[PDB]
Amino acid sequence: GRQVKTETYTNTVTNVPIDIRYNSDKYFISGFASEVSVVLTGANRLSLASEMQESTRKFKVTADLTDAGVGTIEVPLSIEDLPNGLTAVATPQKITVKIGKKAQKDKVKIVPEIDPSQIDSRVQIENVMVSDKEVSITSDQETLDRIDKIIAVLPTSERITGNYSGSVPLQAIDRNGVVLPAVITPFDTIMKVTTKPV
Amino acid sequence: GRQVKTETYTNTVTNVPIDIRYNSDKYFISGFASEVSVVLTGANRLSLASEMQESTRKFKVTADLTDAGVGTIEVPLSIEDLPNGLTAVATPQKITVKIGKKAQKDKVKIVPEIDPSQIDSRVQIENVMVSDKEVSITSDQETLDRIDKIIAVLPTSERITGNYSGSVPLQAIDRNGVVLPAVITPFDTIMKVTTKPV
Repeated sequence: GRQVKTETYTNTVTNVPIDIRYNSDKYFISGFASEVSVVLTGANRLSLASEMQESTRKFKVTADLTDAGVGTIEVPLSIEDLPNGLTAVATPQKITVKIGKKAQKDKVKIVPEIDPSQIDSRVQIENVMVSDKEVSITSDQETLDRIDKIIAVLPTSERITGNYSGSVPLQAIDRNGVVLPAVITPFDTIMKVTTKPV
Repeated sequence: GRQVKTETYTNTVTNVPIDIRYNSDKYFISGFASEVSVVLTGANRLSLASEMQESTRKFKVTADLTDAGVGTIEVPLSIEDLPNGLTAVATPQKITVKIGKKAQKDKVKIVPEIDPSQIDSRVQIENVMVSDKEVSITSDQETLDRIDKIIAVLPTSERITGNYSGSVPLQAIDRNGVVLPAVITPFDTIMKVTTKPV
């Protein structure tokens, strides 16, 4: 007759990527978290389980930027192809996007970076070679102007115990050393470290 | 008998989101482009067309961070559930991820930001109110320490022509005014602008 309490099940699906629609050849976007969490609710545990599993997942979280122009804006996320009998709420419901005009610039100032913790105590570095001498950077004009140096930083997991040769990622930083939102081509380079034993 | 030139078709699928697997409750990740492009190649134009269309797309680009620990690392992307008779190459093939320990901090220093271009010439701002007085920030400990102020920036598309009331996104910036990779809760706030006509 009145309002009765009923039994339903819930699950928060983590690592849900957003399918953002925009002209990636005219605009460059940044300033949002790549993945979200989706709170699913339903009485059917089986559909809830299959929708939680990436393999048998049918729902998708989308965002449309076609209407918007340049500048920073917040857009609402949409849940598409969600099976019937289920309720879905994205965490967060809206994302903040910085839409800027896609601009590119080439840089030759490629600096290798190695943390003294990665260098062994009984090893002394002689020379550091970087295979790529020129790189292309894609970003908005605002952050592109703020690029000071391109760095070929050694992965945190790697250690210099002697002569090293391996692929190191390339990052675009400003005068203060802040990693700027930019796409570098090539995305990595081969770093060769020559060492002398103390 | 020898090497003969054969006719095949190609299409670069843009706005392809990456399905990154990682413990989002223990680690915080940043420093990569949310979406990639996938170069598809095949003789069957029909399968190529349906795989280009988001609605009937079966392939997915994935990345696994479970093996890796803290620190910056580059991981290879994988193309899963790609239909037979097709070749797929992600652009870029590898992404650079900064894996840090998930840390949170609450801030009360919420500053509203309005660009003088958004303010009308015949209008003068009297008072600016922000509905939220306390916000929670989620990020790595490194960038969390670098947070100076939380800003309630007015969207670029919006204009102050009189008394305004609307949702404005919240951003975490450092002493130099750089938007830092962090998740703010609430993600936005209601900004109320009181105005006097010159």
